Amino acid sequence: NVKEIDVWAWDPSLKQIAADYEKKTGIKVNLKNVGTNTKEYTQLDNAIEAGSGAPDVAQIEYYALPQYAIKGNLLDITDKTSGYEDFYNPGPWSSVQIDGKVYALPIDAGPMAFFYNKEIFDKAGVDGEKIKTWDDYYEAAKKIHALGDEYYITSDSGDAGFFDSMTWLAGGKPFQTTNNGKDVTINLTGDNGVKEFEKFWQKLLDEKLLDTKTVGWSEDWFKGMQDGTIASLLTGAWMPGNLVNSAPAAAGKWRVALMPTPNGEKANAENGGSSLAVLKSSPKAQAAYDFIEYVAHGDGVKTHVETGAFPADKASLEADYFKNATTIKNSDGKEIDYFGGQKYNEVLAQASADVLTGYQFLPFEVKARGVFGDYLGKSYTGNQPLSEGVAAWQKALIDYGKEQGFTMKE
Ligand SMILES: OC[C@H]1O[C@@H](OC[C@H]2O[C@@H](O)[C@H](O)[C@@H](O)[C@H]2O)[C@H](O)[C@@H](O)[C@H]1O
Repeated sequence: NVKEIDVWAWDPSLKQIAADYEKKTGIKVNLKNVGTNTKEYTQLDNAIEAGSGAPDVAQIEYYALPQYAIKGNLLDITDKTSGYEDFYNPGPWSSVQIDGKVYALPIDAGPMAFFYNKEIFDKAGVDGEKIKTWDDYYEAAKKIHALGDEYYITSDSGDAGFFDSMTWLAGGKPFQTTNNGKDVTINLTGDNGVKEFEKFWQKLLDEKLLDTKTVGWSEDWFKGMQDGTIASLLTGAWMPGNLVNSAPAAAGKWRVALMPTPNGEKANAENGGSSLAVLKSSPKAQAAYDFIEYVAHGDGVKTHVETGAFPADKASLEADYFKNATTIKNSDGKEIDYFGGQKYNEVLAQASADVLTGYQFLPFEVKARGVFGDYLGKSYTGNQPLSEGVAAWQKALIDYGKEQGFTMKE
């Protein structure tokens, strides 16, 4: 009797894929973007608490899945997924499993890449294809800002996910969980990758080379990408779909290169990457699962790549529509040549191959990333050393873990 489901998600391809699902099945998909990352999670937490108003399906990033799964908020879908290890790439598949059970299906992955506005870089005297090391990026940042006081190599108003990703990139692993999830060590204040990232970003902050006012996912963020005042992004491989749909005016001016690394070594991290989960509260579990399967495993997979997301599955990596992609279909189906003809998935596939293994999320990343700004904000809007904020963040996370029943060590 189910003729409609409710979905919360911000991935820009989901509107098209949901419309395609409606055409195929006759099931109405009531899709809402209720906020990006932590803004969505606040709303999901509120609906979970209230016992009412949750969607049947939500977009939940890999880093957030442990907290939701451990608390019993996601439906165990293990019995639907027999052959899925063979379908999905290993990182995404590992990330949807908590304590032996599958709680979501991967929909995209976020190996990082350096997206840059070639027009702005060239005008500033920077070769965006020659940014191999973090020092190269620092030197580029000075040249970009020399264009004028409003021009910055990128923006960072104080984002936890970026901090965590750059720690990973630099070889760090400040979070460890063992013993079926009961024993957690946090050593942000000692981890060498954290230290290396802090030293790098602290210099750019100190020299006022970053836009610390613009908040990610706001309109001014996309305006900056259009007008050149946010000249580049060190971010996940999902960015193309967002550039195409939300920064269309700069189409043709941007390019993709591999992430710069601390010393030019081959290394990468992931930033973001998402799954779709059925909420445990859903009275429409079968229809919710059927929708997720279409998006994440069936014909939605190809649509997702063609509309600018990076795949979570093995076959897409070998598919012609991935490897030989140049133009990206926007939300209206029009082919947009955002990267000026670049075979951008040649770079993104290499970016994925370069990701360092072994990194782990905390079992409470929704909490951890939600409070990052409480401890670190003054490092981005003020003079507080990053290292001081990180120490205060670690103490808060240890205390929270203990209060929630984890055995916490440093
Ligand atoms: O296409 C949208 C993608 O959105 C990503 O989520 C946003 C991203 O924001 C960053 O500022 C942050 O550092 C990072 O941790 C993420 O929260 C999703 O991760 C991605 O899968 C796409 O849906």
